Amino acid sequence: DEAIRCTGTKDCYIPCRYITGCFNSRCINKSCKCYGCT
Repeated sequence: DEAIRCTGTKDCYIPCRYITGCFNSRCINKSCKCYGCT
């Protein structure tokens, strides 16, 4: 759709691990940001 957003930090892990696959992620302005793998 448009960007990726998150209900909160622990919700963001879902589309991060679904899209990016890797876990290391953060919510900013309700928007997910994955760094990639650790």
